Amino acid sequence: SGFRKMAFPSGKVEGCMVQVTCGTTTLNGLWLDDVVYCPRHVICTSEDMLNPNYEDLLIRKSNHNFLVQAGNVQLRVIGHSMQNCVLKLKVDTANPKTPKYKFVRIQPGQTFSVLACYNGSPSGVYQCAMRPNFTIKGSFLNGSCGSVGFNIDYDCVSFCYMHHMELPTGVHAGTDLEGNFYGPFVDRQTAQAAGTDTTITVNVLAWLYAAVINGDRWFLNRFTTTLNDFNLVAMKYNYEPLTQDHVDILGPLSAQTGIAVLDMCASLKELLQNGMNGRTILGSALLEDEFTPFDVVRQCSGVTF
Amino acid sequence: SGFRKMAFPSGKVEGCMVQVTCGTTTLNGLWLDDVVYCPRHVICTSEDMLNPNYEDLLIRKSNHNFLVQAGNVQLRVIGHSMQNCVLKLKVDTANPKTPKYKFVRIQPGQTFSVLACYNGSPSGVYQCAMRPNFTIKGSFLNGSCGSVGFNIDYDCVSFCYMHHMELPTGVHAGTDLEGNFYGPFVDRQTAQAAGTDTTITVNVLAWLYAAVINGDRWFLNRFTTTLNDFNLVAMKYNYEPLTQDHVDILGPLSAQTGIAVLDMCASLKELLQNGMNGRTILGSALLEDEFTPFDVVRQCS
Ligand SMILES: O=C(NCc1ccc2c(c1)CCO2)c1ccccc1
Ligand code: NA
Repeated sequence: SGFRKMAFPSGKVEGCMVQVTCGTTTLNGLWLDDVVYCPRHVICTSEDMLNPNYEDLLIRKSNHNFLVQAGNVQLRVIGHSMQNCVLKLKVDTANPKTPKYKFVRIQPGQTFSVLACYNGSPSGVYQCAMRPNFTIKGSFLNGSCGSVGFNIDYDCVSFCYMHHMELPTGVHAGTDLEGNFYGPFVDRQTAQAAGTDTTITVNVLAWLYAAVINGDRWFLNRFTTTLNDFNLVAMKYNYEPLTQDHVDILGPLSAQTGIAVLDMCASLKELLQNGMNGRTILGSALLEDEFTPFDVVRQCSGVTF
Repeated sequence: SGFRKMAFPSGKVEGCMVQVTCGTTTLNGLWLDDVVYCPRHVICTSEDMLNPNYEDLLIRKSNHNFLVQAGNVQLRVIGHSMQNCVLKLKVDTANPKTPKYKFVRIQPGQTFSVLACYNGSPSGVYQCAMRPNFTIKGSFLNGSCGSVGFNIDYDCVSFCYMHHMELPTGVHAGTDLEGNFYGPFVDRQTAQAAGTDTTITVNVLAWLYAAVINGDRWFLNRFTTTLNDFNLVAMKYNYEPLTQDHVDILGPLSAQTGIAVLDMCASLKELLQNGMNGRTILGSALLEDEFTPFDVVRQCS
C-alpha cells in the first residue's frame, strides 16, 4: 500500500554526469559515448547573455578552452559543435558507463525524473511534469544548468530534458537533448514569462484512480457525465480538455476499479464545483496532476527496472 | 528557486541490491563488502508466522539453503548469523560496488530516501520521514521487504532503515541496519497497530522558513508567543511538542530570514486557527512536515 511521488532510480544517469567549465562559468554536462552535451550558453559572459551570437562566440574558443572533469579525472576535448541550443563536445574517450539510451522529446502532461547536479556532482533526484505551459516546477540553484531529465522504459534511458534557465516566477525552462526548447523561450537575458498554466486533467483522473486503489473512496458518487458536459466544466476551471484518447488510456484503470472514466469525471466535476469539504485524497488537499496513467499503473503493480 | 521533495541520487545503493531466496520466499538483500543483509523473516514458513522461533528456524538452515542472486550472477553463501531482526549472510565475493558507508539509527522526524526494490532490482526512489509513531508512510508492494532507506551527506551512504512489514493502516515498519526495530513492533503477524500519529512541528516550521526564503510572506503576522503557550495550542491540533532543542536548531534559518523562531511559532498558530483561505505555501494546500531544518538548508539558498 501507499502512493508517493517516485522518481526512476538515477544510477544509470549519475555515471554520465560531468563538469564543464568555459572561462568563469562552470555547469554540468551529459557524457554519452564520446560526446559531452551541455547548454550552449556556457560560452557566454554575462554581457554576451543580453544578445548573444552563439556561432561567433564559439569560433574564438579552442578545444582546450573547454575543461571537462569526469569526477576527479580530466577529459580531453578534441572537437566542438552546436545543435540548436546545446553544445556538443567531442572527447577522446568513450564513456564506459554509457547506458543504453535514446533522445526523446516529451509532450506536455508527461512526467520525468530530474537528476539535479552541481559541479558535475549529482545532488538530488525528483519527479517533474512538463506543464501545459511548457515550464517545469523544478528545484534548482545557480550551478544546476545542464542537469537532465529522463525516463527509463525498460533498460533504455530515454533522455528528454536539459535545464537552461529559471523564469521570474521561479519555474524552469529547458530543451530536449537535441537542443529544442520546450515552450516559447530563448536562451538570452531578456524579458520572458511563463504563460498562464492549466491543470492536466487526464493526470488528475489517473491520481483519483490511484486514490481508489489505495482505499480512498469518499469522492465517488452514483452519477456519470458526458465528454461535452465535462469539457465545458473543465474549461471553466482552467483544466485541459479531456479527449477520447485520454479515456482509452485510462481504460485499464477503469476496468480494475470498476469506475468508468466519465463516472470518475462526475466525481471530478463535483470536486471542482464544491471543494473537498475538509477532506483529503492520498494526503493532499489539492488535486494532484503530476502522475500520468502509466505512472499509477507502474507504481501500483511494481514494475522494477 | 523551487522546492521539491528531493531524494538522494540512488546509484550508490542500486549497486548493493541483491535478491535473497529461502524456501518459497524471495525478498531483497543489501550487499556491502562480503555480507548480505536482509530481514530475518525470509526464513519463516507458511504455518509458522505468528510466533516464529528464529533461533530454532535458523539452526536448521545450511548455507546452500540461501540463494543469493546479484544481477544475473549467483553468490555463494559461506556463513550466516542473526543480529536482532536482520540476517547477515557471509558471501564469497566482496561487492566491488560497495560505497563508503555507515549504519545510523535515526530519531523521529528525520528524513531519508527509500530505494524501493523487487526481486533485487530497483523500482523507484522517493523521500520519507520517520513519523513520531515510528512508522513510515511509504509505497511498498509485496516483495519489497529488504528495501532500504538512506542518506548520502558528503560521499558516504548512511543506511538507516530496512523495510520489514506493512501494518493494517497501510503504513510501514522496519529496522535499522543493526536489526533493531523502529518503535514497538515485532516481526510477527500477531495483531499490531501503530500509535496515533502526530505532525512533526519542527519540520513544519523549517518548511515555513523555506517558504519565506523562496519569497512568500503572506502567512506571517505581527505577533509572537512564548514556547509554552505555543505547545498548549499545538497539542490541540495533534502537533508534536516543540522543545528548546528544536528552537536552537531553527536558529540558523531564523538568522537567515530575520524572523525570530517564536515569531514563526506565532504564524503557525494562526495558520492552524485560520486554514489557508484558498492560498498555498510552496505548492501545498496543507502544512508539510517531511522537510527537516537540515533538508531546508541543503535545498534552499
Ligand atoms: O508485511 C507484510 N508481510 C511481511 C511480514 C511481516 C511480519 C512477519 C512476517 C512477514 C513473517 C513473520 O512475521 C504484509 C502485511 C499486510 C499485507 C501484506 C503484507
Ligand atoms: Na460517479
